[PDB]
Amino acid sequence: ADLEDNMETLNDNLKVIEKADNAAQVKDALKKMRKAALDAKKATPPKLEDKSPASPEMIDFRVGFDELAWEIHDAAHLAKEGKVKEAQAAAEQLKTTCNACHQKYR
Amino acid sequence: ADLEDNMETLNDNLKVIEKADNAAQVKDALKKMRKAALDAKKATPPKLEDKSPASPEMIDFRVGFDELAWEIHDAAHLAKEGKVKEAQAAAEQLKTTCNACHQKYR
Amino acid sequence: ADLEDNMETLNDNLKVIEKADNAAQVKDALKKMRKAALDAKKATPPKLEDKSPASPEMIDFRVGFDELAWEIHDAAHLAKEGKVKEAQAAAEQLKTTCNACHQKYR
Ligand code: HEC
Ligand code: HEC
Ligand code: HEC
Ligand SMILES: [Ca+2]
Ligand SMILES: [Ca+2]
Ligand SMILES: [Ca+2]
Ligand SMILES: [Ca+2]
Ligand SMILES: [Cl-]
Ligand SMILES: [Cl-]
Ligand SMILES: [Cl-]
Ligand SMILES: [Cl-]
Ligand SMILES: [Mn+2]
Repeated sequence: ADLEDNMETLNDNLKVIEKADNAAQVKDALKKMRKAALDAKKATPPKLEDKSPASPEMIDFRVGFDELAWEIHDAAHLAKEGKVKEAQAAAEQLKTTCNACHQKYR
Repeated sequence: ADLEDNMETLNDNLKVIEKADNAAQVKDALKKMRKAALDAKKATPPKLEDKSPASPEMIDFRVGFDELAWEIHDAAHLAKEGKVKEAQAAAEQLKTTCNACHQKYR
Repeated sequence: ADLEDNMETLNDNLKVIEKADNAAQVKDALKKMRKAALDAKKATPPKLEDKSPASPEMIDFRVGFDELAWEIHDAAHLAKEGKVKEAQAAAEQLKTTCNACHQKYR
């Protein structure tokens, strides 16, 4: 899907994790985030439309989602062993990676 | 940033507000809107390129962003109080200011 | 193409028209606008996903692209007969149809 759609998937499930009840809600929301972050790697963001497709900015953009997907996965590990509160805290820390990419390319 | 990017920022965050679930998002989206409104005030829109830079039309254009910035601020205050629906109602009334300027200078 | 992609096409080519220097560039810009308008007619905009597929709002949306396509046609005519200044002038009144649909459905 489109880049804005994948971002809405990231944003909406991050809030689900904030409010979540049990590990299953967290784990399901985190798996949807990981799919969206990988799908986002296929996109060219408007601010980099004019750059060459393998420019250092475009590489920085794409690897930002590898970084995000791995941090998502670390939080999902906490949830799958049942450390729901720690999973939620790890998910809140994802905002730093979100915000780092945004201040460059959003 | 260019007028066009500022307008994308305004439209994109308005849509984020319309779908938002908590006050924190609405607040952060409104703050990005206020930045882009003030930055857009520096631009000369294509329709007014051949008029004096201090023409009544250019003053009207620039004051429209003061108005938009203050209206955004009113909605931000509702979001800061946690009143999600009220801040969403106020953000939706922003369209009247968006529309009014477009009718003249789009 | 999805709705937003066709909108970017409409917007980019209207800007090309505003600053064109030959009737062949205009002619080319208008027909990519026509294709994007007709392709956009196939979409359901997010704010009307809640209405029936042939609701009065969905009809109003689709027929808006017919009115767009016919105004684009009038512009392409003026351009094909060398009036160029009148073509750009016709492309400028396109904007009222852009604005009208956005005010209801964006
Ligand atoms: C780069 C590596 C990014 C990472 C990591 C995240 N986001 Fe993002 N985001 C990015 C861009 C380039 C854009 C602009 C897209 C456009 O076409 O305008 C965005 C946008 C958003 C949005 C707005 C979506 C919309 O409908 O307009 C949201 C709500 C958003 N981003 C949230 C978000 C979250 C919660 C992230 C981490 C969990 C995250 N993003 C990561 C670039 C990047
Ligand atoms: C004048 C005082 C304006 C106000 C208030 C708002 N907008 Fe605007 N907009 C204005 C102009 C002169 C233009 C054309 C220049 C341009 O950027 O193309 C626009 C255009 C837009 C667009 C498309 C622009 C693009 O991407 O190139 C959008 C999506 C848009 N405007 C949205 C928008 C919203 C949601 C507003 C209120 C929150 C708003 N604009 C206010 C002038 C003015
Ligand atoms: C209805 C009949 C429309 C007409 C005619 C035009 N547009 Fe449009 N546009 C429409 C909708 C419902 C939407 C929202 C789509 C969404 O998924 O949110 C849009 C959006 C745009 C945008 C994108 C703004 C953004 O996402 O940042 C642009 C730049 C835009 N529209 C421009 C545009 C122009 C230049 C038009 C006339 C030539 C025009 N639109 C007509 C619906 C309709
Ligand atoms: Ca979108
Ligand atoms: Ca965008
Ligand atoms: Ca958008
Ligand atoms: Ca798209
Ligand atoms: Cl001044
Ligand atoms: Cl001033
Ligand atoms: Cl504010
Ligand atoms: Cl809008
Ligand atoms: Mn105040």
